[PDB]
Amino acid sequence: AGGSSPITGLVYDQRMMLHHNMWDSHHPELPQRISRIFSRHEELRLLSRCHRIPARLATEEELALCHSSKHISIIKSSEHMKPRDLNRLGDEYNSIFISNESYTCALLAAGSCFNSAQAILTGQVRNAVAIVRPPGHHAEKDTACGFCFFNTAALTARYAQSITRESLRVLIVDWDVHHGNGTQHIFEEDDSVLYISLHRYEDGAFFPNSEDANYDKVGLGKGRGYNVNIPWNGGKMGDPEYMAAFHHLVMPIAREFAPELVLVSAGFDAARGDPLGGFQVTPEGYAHLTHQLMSLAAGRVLIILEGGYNLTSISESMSMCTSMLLGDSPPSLDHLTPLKTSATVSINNVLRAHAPFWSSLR
Ligand SMILES: O=C(NO)c1ccc(C[N+]2=c3ccccc3=[SH]c3cccnc32)cc1
Ligand SMILES: [K+]
Ligand SMILES: [K+]
Ligand SMILES: [Zn+2]
Repeated sequence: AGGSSPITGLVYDQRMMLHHNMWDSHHPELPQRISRIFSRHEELRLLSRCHRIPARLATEEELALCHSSKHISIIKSSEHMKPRDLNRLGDEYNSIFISNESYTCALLAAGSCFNSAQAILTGQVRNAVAIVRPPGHHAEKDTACGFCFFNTAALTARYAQSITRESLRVLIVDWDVHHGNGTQHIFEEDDSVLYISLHRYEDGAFFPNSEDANYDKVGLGKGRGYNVNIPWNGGKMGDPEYMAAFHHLVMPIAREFAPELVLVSAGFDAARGDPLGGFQVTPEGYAHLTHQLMSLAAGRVLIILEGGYNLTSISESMSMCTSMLLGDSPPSLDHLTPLKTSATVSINNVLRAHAPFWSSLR
């Protein structure tokens, strides 16, 4: 009564470390990714400031919100498979490794986010951070892809609608350096879930190597205008470019959409130091992206870990985000390189594509 200071949730469970690559212990999608981030939260005295949200398993019925019965069944069967067959099954997909613990970990990643979304939407917490693996955004309705088995962010959007209202407007912002092909396709015809992705594109030569990630992909049917791809070509982008895309595109569209819940597909592989992305976003940059998103949806933001492969970089970057969620003042941008010419070209292409659908851009 009379109001109270908002609460930030945090979910992290050591069981999700059990998923591993038994043939290549140096695969970039390391168990230590989540434990290193969690450990960094302890060092910075952030953990004791958060309300700890328990993990749980997703149910098979919940997985069916976005995935086919065949795909659920095949991944489910892998918990009991012998080593020879786990390799063959993983090799049936584009860049997937599987262990006997993989299925359970994917359930825990989804269920952790379901509990966090439920806590946000019932007012137990204002916002939350989800330190989960394996990632989700490359997972399609009928197939796994790119280290992802089930589409955690997409599943969380549908779960939120199931416990509130079907038309509940969910914004998913995907700032992982890779395009979230799976999230886009699930919602491509859906005007109740706005998907905005920023990603390295290089004319379709960057993973996942599909022209579906280009700016002219605006959605289908009633979903026209509700899929916003911001593709980067020719240059290692960093804080200046992401701040410009947010100023000119992400925030105007989002504010016009007026989301009631914000999910962040928060990969940190666009971070300085990341050997898969080649970009230059700093921890302070991620903090400012988080702070701008906190102005939406009455502050109902859920940050879901996706990719990010430099353990030091992801730990500092993700901890910067939680600090913002807790209400700390955003840090000053040390460096401020003039923006790249090619980032303006990309931004202007998206503007000319989405101006027919959004008055805030005209
Ligand atoms: O989910 C990601 N990030 O968040 C993600 C998903 C798939 C890939 C594919 N893959 C790999 C795959 C395994 C180990 C190292 C690499 S390097 C690379 C370069 C160019 C194309 N594919 C590549 C990469 C990243
Ligand atoms: K992305
Ligand atoms: K959409
Ligand atoms: Zn990625």
